[PDB]
Amino acid sequence: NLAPLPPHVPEHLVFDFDMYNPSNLSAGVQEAWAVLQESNVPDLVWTRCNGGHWIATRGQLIREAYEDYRHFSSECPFIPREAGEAYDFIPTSMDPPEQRQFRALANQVVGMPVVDKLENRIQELACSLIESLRPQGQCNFTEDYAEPFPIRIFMLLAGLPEEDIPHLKYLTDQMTRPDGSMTFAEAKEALYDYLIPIIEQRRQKPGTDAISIVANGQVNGRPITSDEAKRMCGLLLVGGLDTVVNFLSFSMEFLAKSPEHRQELIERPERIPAACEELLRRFSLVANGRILTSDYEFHGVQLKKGDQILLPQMLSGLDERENACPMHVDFSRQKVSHTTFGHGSHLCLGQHLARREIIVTLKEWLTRIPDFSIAPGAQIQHKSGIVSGVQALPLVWDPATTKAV
Ligand code: HEM
Ligand SMILES: CC1(C)[C@@H]2CC[C@@]1(C)C(=O)C2
Ligand SMILES: [K+]
Repeated sequence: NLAPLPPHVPEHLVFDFDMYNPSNLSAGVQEAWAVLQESNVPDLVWTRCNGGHWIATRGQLIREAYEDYRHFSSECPFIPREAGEAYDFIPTSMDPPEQRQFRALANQVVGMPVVDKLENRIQELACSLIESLRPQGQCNFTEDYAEPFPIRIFMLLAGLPEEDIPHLKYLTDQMTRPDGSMTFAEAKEALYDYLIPIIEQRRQKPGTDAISIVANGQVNGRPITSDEAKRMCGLLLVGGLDTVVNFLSFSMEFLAKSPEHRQELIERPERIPAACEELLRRFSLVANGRILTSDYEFHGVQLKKGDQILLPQMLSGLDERENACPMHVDFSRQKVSHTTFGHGSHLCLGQHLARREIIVTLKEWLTRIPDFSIAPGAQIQHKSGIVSGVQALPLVWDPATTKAV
């Protein structure tokens, strides 16, 4: 499980962290990654896991490297190397300058003006899902809400049938948290197999859905190619199916465990947007990276062309050098420093949709089910990867303490 140490890597920088199965996982996935920020651990380490790669452990370095696309390229942005090599989504597998023209098209389908066309439907689905669960006095939150709420909104946006969710969700998860049955390349190709006939159909007969808009789009005034459209749509599916889905479960687990924070938002609902931001910091969940374009000395460490570096978006906001008492959730925190939605030229385009889904969930859940807890005797298990998540989140409550709107 440990790749031979490259000749240029010194032993004193070796820390064999496994991003797909970190040793301290039972403590919580954020806690497990935060072992990289213990006082004896250097700012930049090499792990022999997952083929061997660097890890920047501190916000300062993570931010610097995300800004410097000349040295730290997105051409191979996933670990392990085979995944990064196969990864060809647009815009994420591109560096500036070529990357930038594709962002505007992606903005047309997932950006703020769209969140606006979707506002009422987002609100309606959250309320309907929560009301359906409310009288039961229990739910399996991952399957009962965290998945169907954002995924059904995405499938609506993309004009895709809801009965396709199990297949698409399985494939997406193999790209971020592989079970071992499929390589990244096999999962990606299966996703493209799905998207190919649909992109063709919607270039022939355009609708108003996101796939039609991307497939018939222009990038800096020239037509998108069918294959650029495919590479963008694949990314949109992964964002739709495996980001907010996981984040909602970290947030709801925290609220189930912290009646004081629930009460704060019930009594002071105007604090919900700020709470969303603080939860985005504390339960940050993404970690991808970059590949070195040249030999480069970075913070006193010799990096070689072709070396991969994991730059965990998750870690910046958990760094005590960015936020004091970083594991503490404080909704009144004055400067909430984080890179949860990335940093540099690839800043998340889905972040407005994500925040709306989070804020609607917090408001509409606490309106109906203010008082809830983790199920008796349950120990909540997390899972780690490119995007981390919660395996299961059984919640209970007394229906007498709930409110039908
Ligand atoms: C909590 C929710 C989310 C988080 C934490 C998140 C995180 C991120 C991060 C860290 C990146 C930068 C990756 C890099 O630099 O290589 C990114 C980019 C992106 N995200 Fe999000 N994302 C979320 C939700 C979404 C959603 C819901 C969508 C769409 C449905 C989406 C679409 C995109 C797109 C298209 C990019 C590519 C931007 C580019 O490469 O220029 N994201 N996201
Ligand atoms: C790293 C991401 C969260 C960002 C959007 C989905 C994701 C898995 C990507 O491939 C880019
Ligand atoms: K690649």
